[PDB]
Amino acid sequence: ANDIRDLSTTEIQDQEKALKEELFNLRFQLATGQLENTARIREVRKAIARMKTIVRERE
RNA sequence: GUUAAGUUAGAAAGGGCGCACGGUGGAUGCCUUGGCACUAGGAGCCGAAGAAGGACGGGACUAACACCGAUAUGCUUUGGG
Ligand SMILES: [Mg+2]
Ligand SMILES: [Mg+2]
Ligand SMILES: [Mg+2]
Ligand SMILES: [Mg+2]
Ligand SMILES: [Mg+2]
Ligand SMILES: [Mg+2]
Ligand SMILES: [Mg+2]
Ligand SMILES: [Mg+2]
Ligand SMILES: [Mg+2]
Ligand SMILES: [Mg+2]
Ligand SMILES: [Mg+2]
Ligand SMILES: [Mg+2]
Repeated sequence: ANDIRDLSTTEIQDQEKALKEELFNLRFQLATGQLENTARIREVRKAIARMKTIVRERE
């Protein structure tokens, strides 16, 4: 969280895009029946949410 | 022994009264999670910066309640523990 604030508000959105891709792939695997650990969904969702929070509060 | 005349018992297809043992049913007793009437203090409005009240959604599994809103069973920060 504090290490997120060290990024230059442009790599932040690259991180957001990468996380969104990972979340979509996780849901694809869960639907197909090939996801081993399901606790990753919450982690990725919360990571995206806090990226968005930090970007918004920087205005 | 037979005959005649006479007298009196017993019986239950079923039923009645008493008792014993069960079933059904939910009274009664005990209990309280919810109510009723007040007292002292606070507060007596919300909305175009979109209200009151809702619909649909968000969980690994999700029919309902509660919580939340595509940042959705939650995000940042300051304190407590
Ligand atoms: Mg008799
Ligand atoms: Mg007979
Ligand atoms: Mg008989
Ligand atoms: Mg009888
Ligand atoms: Mg009788
Ligand atoms: Mg009787
Ligand atoms: Mg009797
Ligand atoms: Mg009974
Ligand atoms: Mg009764
Ligand atoms: Mg009162
Ligand atoms: Mg179900
Ligand atoms: Mg949004």
